[PDB]
Amino acid sequence: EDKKQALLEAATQAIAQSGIAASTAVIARNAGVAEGTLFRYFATKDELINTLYLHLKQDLCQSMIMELDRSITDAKMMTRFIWNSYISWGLNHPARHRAIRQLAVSEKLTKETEQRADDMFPELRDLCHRSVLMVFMSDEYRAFGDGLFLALAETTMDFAARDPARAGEYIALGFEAMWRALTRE
Amino acid sequence: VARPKSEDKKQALLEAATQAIAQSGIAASTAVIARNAGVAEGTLFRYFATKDELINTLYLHLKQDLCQSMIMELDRSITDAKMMTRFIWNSYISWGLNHPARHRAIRQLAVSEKLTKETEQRADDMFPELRDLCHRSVLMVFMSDEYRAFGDGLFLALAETTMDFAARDPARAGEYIALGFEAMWRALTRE
Repeated sequence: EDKKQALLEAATQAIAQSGIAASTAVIARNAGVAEGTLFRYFATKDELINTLYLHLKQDLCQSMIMELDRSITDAKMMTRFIWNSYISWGLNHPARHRAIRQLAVSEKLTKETEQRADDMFPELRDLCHRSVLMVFMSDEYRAFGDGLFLALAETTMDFAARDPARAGEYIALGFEAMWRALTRE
Repeated sequence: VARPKSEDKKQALLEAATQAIAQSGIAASTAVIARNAGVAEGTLFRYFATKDELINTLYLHLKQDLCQSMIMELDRSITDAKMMTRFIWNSYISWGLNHPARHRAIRQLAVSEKLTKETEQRADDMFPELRDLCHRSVLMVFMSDEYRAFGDGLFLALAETTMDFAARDPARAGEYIALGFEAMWRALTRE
């Protein structure tokens, strides 16, 4: 919390605006702390990237879990709920979505981080191993798979945010498109 | 009359508009654009009475550039709709990699609520083979007038991600392009 949280938040805004390349100087100033302070909460830049990824994924997951209907079991309806909740989170927090999009496809995420991320929402993780095309689960292309998901979700968000009355239609269409692209027949 | 001090600056306006729209988005200022092109905001408007007119002209300018590039490489001997579409994808990707700013500007323009039906038609008519392919292979919903822009949007989002990864990890470029194509094919076409 407080000072570490201020840094996380400053990092979110800087990464969302300037991409994964954002400098700790900007981050630190924006947080209201000297850069030497930043480097005692987060040893390296990569550690910040990993910590911030986990922090954003936790915040995303928090929103999904509160309204998750654990009755439903078929892969298509569950993926649907995750998608709708992702869309809602991103429309609520455009910067957090933009940061997480840069972070997710970053080759800087460690194996431990991904592991940790997947088990914040165990059922969601179970769904991916069973539903997502194997390719988009391979340690080689999982990032690409994530990137395509996030790209289709961002377009959906963009159309829904500018036309709230038809948001429901955009969101449904985006989902069917996403489902066809990334899951198995 | 004396000799005009300089040539028509339309091309220079179109170029500066491409770069500003690609950098700041469709919300780019005409004032910034005119200054980048080396002209008063007033002479911008002598060429484009409105920002709306600029959006439409630039989109057609950019689509014409893209289409020219694809038409040359085209192989009309291919009848298979999926192999045909894979050509368009590879061509589009290759153009976007070679002109990242143009792909980014086109992507902002394509989804603009400001593009007109008429602009859409002229752009489609630039490449009849591609237009006719879309009419028969793109899912009906994404060819409708209500969701046409949304269909372009998703296609561009998958094309952008593909270029992103191919540009950052140029050694696996071929695989990213192929996988992104199969993703796009599944998302937007019939079966």
